[PDB]
Amino acid sequence: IPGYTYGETENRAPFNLEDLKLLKEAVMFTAEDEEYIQKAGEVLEDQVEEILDTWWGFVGSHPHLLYYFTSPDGTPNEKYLAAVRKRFSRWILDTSNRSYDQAWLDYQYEIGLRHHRTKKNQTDNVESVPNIGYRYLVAFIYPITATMKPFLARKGHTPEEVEKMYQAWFKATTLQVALWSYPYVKYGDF
Amino acid sequence: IPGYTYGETENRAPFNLEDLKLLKEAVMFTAEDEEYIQKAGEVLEDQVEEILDTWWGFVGSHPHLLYYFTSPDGTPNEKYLAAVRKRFSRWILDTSNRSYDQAWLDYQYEIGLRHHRTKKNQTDNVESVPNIGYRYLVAFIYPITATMKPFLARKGHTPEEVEKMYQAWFKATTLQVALWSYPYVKYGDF
Ligand code: HEM
Ligand code: HEM
Repeated sequence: IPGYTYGETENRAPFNLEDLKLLKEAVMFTAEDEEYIQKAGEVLEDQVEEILDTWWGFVGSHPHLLYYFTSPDGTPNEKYLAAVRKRFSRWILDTSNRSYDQAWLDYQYEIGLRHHRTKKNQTDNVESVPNIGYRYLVAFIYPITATMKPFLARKGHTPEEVEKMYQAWFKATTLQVALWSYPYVKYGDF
Repeated sequence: IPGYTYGETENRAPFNLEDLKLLKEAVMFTAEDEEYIQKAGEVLEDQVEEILDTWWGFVGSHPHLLYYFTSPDGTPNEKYLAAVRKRFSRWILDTSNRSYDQAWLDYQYEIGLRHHRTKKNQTDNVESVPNIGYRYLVAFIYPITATMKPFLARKGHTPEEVEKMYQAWFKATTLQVALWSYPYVKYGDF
């Protein structure tokens, strides 16, 4: 999966493992979500594609958001989308799967720098808009959560377990955006 | 309510009313939440204090978060807390109440600058830590949402209406943090 370089980013993350523990805490994330994030894997596992299709009907629907995949000529760069949709999809599983260790942190850095201007458009060697305004990375916490939910309601679990999955998911999407802001914030204020 | 200066901040917000409309959109916020945020008012209205008590048992519980109300001598500045807890509480209603107009935006700026170093500790003329790391303002989206919820389940409404209230609430807490990041982000990346 091209550009997907979890493990080998190898520039080193400006946040550490105490930083994470304390952010887990800000976000109410325990070991009790640890289990229940994993269980959302074996659930959302086989539906990834149908998920992407509901995702991309949100993005594709909104010109000022589709904006962010566009070539200078103001059309969607179709190469830029097929590529991301591969890595984004590996996100979903990674999230449910990787233990949140040093490696993990270094990609949470990576993935944030890719949204930023620092590394945007460089993974897929494409020419598009130079920065995604952080304001939207915060906003997508809502639609990355809400819309995952109907899909947790599926693989035949007890609605309580669905809640616990939902919530974990909400907690980890937030955690992630939270970290992503690193390259965005004025040095010293993160 | 001292320092509470909604309406008269009177420095002018670097985001506008198109910016808001488009962020509403990123956050799935429609006129259908408009109603249902209001209805959460007449619900959460009488329980504000019991809410603050569940809030402050989260904050009070966590030294690295209580951190942010502390005097230099590393104790909680009790004046700094009683004061904020008044304005924070006016937040809850404001949120349910104010139409999201120009005025509103200018306080969403205000309230973000107060978290920042730009205006932190100046409202209540107190001496405490100079900046709250943005990373935590993103993290508190989770606990500002989740924990509001049991309180929506109260004033005797049909669980569907409770969901619609919850969700609206989740959407508006996010919207707000999203904007708050303005003074935090490197000029040009918001
Ligand atoms: C919580 C919010 C978001 C999440 C969880 C998320 C998740 C992801 C992931 C996992 C990737 C692939 C990164 C990689 O594997 O290398 C990605 C890429 C991308 N997403 Fe996001 N994303 C979010 C916000 C946004 C927003 C708000 C937009 C605006 C349209 C956006 C547009 C893009 C773009 C342009 C890329 C490719 C960046 C590049 O490498 O040039 N994303 N996202
Ligand atoms: C979604 C997250 C948050 C929300 C919704 C929120 C809401 C509020 C509101 C409404 C106020 C009063 C502002 C005013 O009326 O002037 C306030 C003040 C304050 N909160 Fe937050 N807040 C959040 C994050 C945080 C975090 C993560 C901390 C860390 C402990 C924190 C600590 C404080 C402090 C120190 C003040 C007073 C700032 C000053 O004027 O010096 N807040 N918050």
